[PDB]
Amino acid sequence: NIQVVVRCRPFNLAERKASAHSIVECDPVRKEVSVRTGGLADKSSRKTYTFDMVFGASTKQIDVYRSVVCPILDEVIMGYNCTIFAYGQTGTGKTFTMEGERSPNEEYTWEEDPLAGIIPRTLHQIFEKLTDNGTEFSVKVSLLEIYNEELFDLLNPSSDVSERLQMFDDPRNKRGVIIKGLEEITVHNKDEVYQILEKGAAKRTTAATLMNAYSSRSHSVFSVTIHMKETTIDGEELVKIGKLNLVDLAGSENNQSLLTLGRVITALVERTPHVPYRESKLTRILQDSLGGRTRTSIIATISPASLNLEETLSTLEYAHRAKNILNKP
Amino acid sequence: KNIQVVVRCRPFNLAERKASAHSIVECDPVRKEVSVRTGGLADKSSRKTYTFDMVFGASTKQIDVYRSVVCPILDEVIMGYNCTIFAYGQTGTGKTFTMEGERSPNEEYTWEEDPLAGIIPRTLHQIFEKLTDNGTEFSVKVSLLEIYNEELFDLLNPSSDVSERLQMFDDPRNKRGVIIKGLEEITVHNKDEVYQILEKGAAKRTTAATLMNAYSSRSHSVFSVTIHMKEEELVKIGKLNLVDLAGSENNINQSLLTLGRVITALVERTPHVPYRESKLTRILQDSLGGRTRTSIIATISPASLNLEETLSTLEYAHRAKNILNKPE
Amino acid sequence: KNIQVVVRCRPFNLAERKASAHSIVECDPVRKEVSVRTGGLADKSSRKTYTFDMVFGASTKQIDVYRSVVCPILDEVIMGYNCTIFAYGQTGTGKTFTMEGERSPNEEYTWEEDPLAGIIPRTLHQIFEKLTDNGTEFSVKVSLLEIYNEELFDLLNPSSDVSERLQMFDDPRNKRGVIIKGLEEITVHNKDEVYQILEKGAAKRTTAATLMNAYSSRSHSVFSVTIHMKEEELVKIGKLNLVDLAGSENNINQSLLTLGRVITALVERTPHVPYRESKLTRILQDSLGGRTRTSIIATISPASLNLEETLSTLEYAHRAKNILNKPE
Ligand SMILES: N[C@@H](CSC(c1ccccc1)(c1ccccc1)c1ccc(Cl)cc1)C(=O)O
Ligand SMILES: N[C@@H](CSC(c1ccccc1)(c1ccccc1)c1ccc(Cl)cc1)C(=O)O
Ligand SMILES: N[C@@H](CSC(c1ccccc1)(c1ccccc1)c1ccc(Cl)cc1)C(=O)O
Ligand SMILES: Nc1ncnc2c1ncn2[C@@H]1O[C@H](COP(=O)(O)OP(=O)(O)O)[C@@H](O)[C@H]1O
Ligand SMILES: Nc1ncnc2c1ncn2[C@@H]1O[C@H](COP(=O)(O)OP(=O)(O)O)[C@@H](O)[C@H]1O
Ligand SMILES: Nc1ncnc2c1ncn2[C@@H]1O[C@H](COP(=O)(O)OP(=O)(O)O)[C@@H](O)[C@H]1O
Ligand SMILES: [Cl-]
Ligand SMILES: [Mg+2]
Ligand SMILES: [Mg+2]
Ligand SMILES: [Mg+2]
Repeated sequence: NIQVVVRCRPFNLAERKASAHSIVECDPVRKEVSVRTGGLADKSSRKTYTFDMVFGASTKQIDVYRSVVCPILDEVIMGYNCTIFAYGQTGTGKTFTMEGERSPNEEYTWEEDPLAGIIPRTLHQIFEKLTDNGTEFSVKVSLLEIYNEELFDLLNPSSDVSERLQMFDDPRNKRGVIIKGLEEITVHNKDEVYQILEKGAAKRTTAATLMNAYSSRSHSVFSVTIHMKETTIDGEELVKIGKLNLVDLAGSENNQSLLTLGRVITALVERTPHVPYRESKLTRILQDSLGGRTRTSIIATISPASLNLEETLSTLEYAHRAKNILNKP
Repeated sequence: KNIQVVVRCRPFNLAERKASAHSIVECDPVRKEVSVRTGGLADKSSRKTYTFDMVFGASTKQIDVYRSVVCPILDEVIMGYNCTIFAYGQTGTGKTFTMEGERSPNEEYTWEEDPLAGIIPRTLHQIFEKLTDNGTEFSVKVSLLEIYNEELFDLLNPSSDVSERLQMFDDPRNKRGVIIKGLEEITVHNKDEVYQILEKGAAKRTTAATLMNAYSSRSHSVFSVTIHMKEEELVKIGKLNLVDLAGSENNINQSLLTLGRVITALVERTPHVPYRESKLTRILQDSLGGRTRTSIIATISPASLNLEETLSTLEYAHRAKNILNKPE
Repeated sequence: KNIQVVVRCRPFNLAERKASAHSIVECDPVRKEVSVRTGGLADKSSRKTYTFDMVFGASTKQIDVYRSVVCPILDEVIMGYNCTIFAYGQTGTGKTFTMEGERSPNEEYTWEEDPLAGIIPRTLHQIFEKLTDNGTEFSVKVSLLEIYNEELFDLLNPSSDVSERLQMFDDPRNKRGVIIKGLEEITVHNKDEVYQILEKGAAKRTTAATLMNAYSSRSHSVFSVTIHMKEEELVKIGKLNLVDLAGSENNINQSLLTLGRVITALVERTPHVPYRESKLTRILQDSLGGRTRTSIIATISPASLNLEETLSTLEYAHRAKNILNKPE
């Protein structure tokens, strides 16, 4: 049982300028995406899909947060391991969703910013919810990228983003791995968040000038780990450990990690006995927070442009295979 | 009746001038011959020479091409046959210049008196000149589609988004023909309607290029003009296709590739000819071994840099002389 | 002999410092070792260490490279051996800088005293300096060709179009040699004639880059100096080839491709070395297993980003030390 949602972005300047026509109709209430498929030859042809949620070009970042993350974030707190992926063609709002943007000329606080995506929102809520819940807790973040199956550490104290991590099988866990060299930062409070996210962005900006099409060919794994203490009446300590992975996948257009994931998601769906985690860096990193027993969701991002027809259809067929709902009448 | 093939060599462009280019191409209009100098610094004497139905050297103007090639063909179209002219050769050699032409800067001339105007505008002008006089009742429909990455686009459509796609089907009426579903055919009521249409055409293409990669040199351009003629009651229907191919130096090359294969099958006389394997060859099926009369303008550059492509375009053009058609 | 192999590491460039690059390369001139840190953030102790005939760190200047590598080689050329020095490495690591160098801006220095002059300019100076002294009668001729996409171009040709191609034939009076048909070999009567000749070759090369895709990173440069010494009463001939290979990371790459297969076969004493399968390996047949005496300058960047390509340059160069030539 994996959750699959779809988010159509609005038109960019390039599209308005080319007088783009839309071919995507999103029905929030019916949980349906509708695609106009016959160009000039057949005006009536439609292909329709159903998801667990459908957000239009209108959907505000917070609506996405509230609908997708909270119920998931709850499970993380109950001490489980969860992943949310953003998926789709380059240019369709994966990075906008997973992490959002800064409104120009410091105009709201980072946490007030209406353009902020899932990552910065999630961090804000983790403290909010746990500072006032009462118990003792710590919060650790990591951020790494995968490019041509090599691993980079965006939060590392090393000034050269190009120093590469390594990955080993975790002996204390048969579903886990150890990322040798991975920096994890203790986030002591709400007020430590931004500077961390800023240093991470600065490194990524550098990564992109060093390697070709770094932005679209790379996977971002942002990871939060929450540690939750409680003592018993006679002094013994019961730890809960929660783990959320926020994953900004490489662009889907037509990459070992990307195809491999697809097959892992299939193997989980139609329940074929061997699921091929080992095959890619990304599915090995992720394995531990996949399999069921832990909530997984997928935000599929599409474009509304006519130009992006095939790409959009392809995204949708991919999402549909991840979870197959029949259409209502 | 054999495809006629002509060769047109353009003059050097500024970039060639600036790089001090040597010509390696000699045209002899009167013997109808092109001779290419193939041996660089190594062998100053070796040449490859070819004979064609006509050869146009560097200093050939737009009007010369019109009078030698297009006039005789438009008269055949006016007598109710079908004809096709296509431009073949390397990027930058003047396929577009020959097929469409250019507007001289500063509006120095009227569109129909512009000496840079190419075959499509001259032809439209002459369909009108020639038929208003002769006195018959007639109409003229035009269409314009581009093939890019095996997808069909409609330059003249009223739709504002160039990317809306056409579809292609077998004609149940004509065993070699196709139906292009959704293709706007514009009725041209007269000469003074011509320009605006072409200009909307141009602007739509300009948008296509900003949307799609290497659109200009990777796409094929199919311009069609249907003439209905009335003259008890006797009607003739003439059709003329003006095609402007992808750059010959070249999914993405499928129509060019299939064109080549279709041509070889026709010249070697292989029993089965793969027209169906590309959108371009399905559209041209009647021009290539069917009953349309066909002419090819093979364009070439005179520069030494372009030697291998020049040879390639000449060999390819020369063998296409061997294809037999058979009008009405 | 064995092919001599030396390594040159360049300093950081502007982009590397902007990016805050760390070094992963430590050169030890005394031990003749190059040591690369391969563990990144994961593993601080892993290294890969290679011993060469000579190693030049980031602070090495053109003159140091010249005294240690070329002076000895030119001494041998003067006693009439054949010699080859070629530069191998990823794009941007300093092949051209080593073989040719650059001119300092604003005419601050005579070409003879330019601290940035590479091997080619300094050899030509030194050749006259040495022989003007001995008073033995001598002549010097030069030539400079480039290979791109398996085509040959002559940068010293009097022909104004750099794209007129050369061709290549077996040498009838040498089993391992070729003759380049059309190659301008220029007699250099005195040091005062050297600079204008380089200037012209450079300008012809500037034009070539504007005419062909990635011409500078995909082409091989072959500069050849021939020295005739009238001495007994005999002619002694010394040949020096200075070769600047295309980027290692790379018909477009046929010559690099065959260069690798030729090297592999020389290391595994394989029956038939495919010298004929590219223009380059045919030009270099003597220098690769033949009677010519060969040095390879492997060029590398110090930056962590370039780890994979640096190692591969080092593996590739290192193995070429096993190969042996038998000089004159
Ligand atoms: N899409 C932007 C990030 S915006 C953003 C950021 C941008 C510039 C300076 C500091 C932070 C950001 C946007 C809104 C609220 C908080 C953070 C951010 C959010 C999450 C993460 Cl992983 C890293 C950075 C980019 O990658 O260029
Ligand atoms: N060949 C140019 C357009 S020139 C041209 C044109 C250009 C700009 C505005 C209006 C017309 C043109 C040039 C000379 C005489 C008539 C038309 C034209 C000719 C044939 C056709 Cl299919 C479309 C346009 C292009 O590829 O964009
Ligand atoms: N990297 C430069 C060459 S530098 C150089 C040169 C540069 C510009 C004008 C004239 C010469 C050069 C540098 C220092 C001393 C003499 C020559 C040079 C050296 C060898 C040869 Cl084949 C040709 C030219 C280029 O090829 O563009
Ligand atoms: N829902 C949305 N609303 C407004 N702008 C969006 C939306 N989704 C994407 N964008 C814009 O489109 C551009 C590309 O989006 P991006 O997040 O880079 O997509 P991807 O990560 O898939 O490349 C960004 O500059 C962003 O502002
Ligand atoms: N016969 C010719 N006379 C003058 N200019 C020409 C001729 N043929 C081509 N040109 C010029 O060369 C350029 C390339 O021609 P073009 O028609 O665009 O080549 P292609 O369409 O085959 O890529 C244009 O700028 C055009 O003006
Ligand atoms: N040893 C060196 N010392 C100083 N600068 C260098 C050195 N080697 C290379 N460079 C610089 O690196 C740049 C690229 O060098 P180049 O010789 O063009 O590389 P390649 O020919 O291997 O592609 C040049 O602009 C040059 O100034
Ligand atoms: Cl021009
Ligand atoms: Mg992105
Ligand atoms: Mg064109
Ligand atoms: Mg170079």
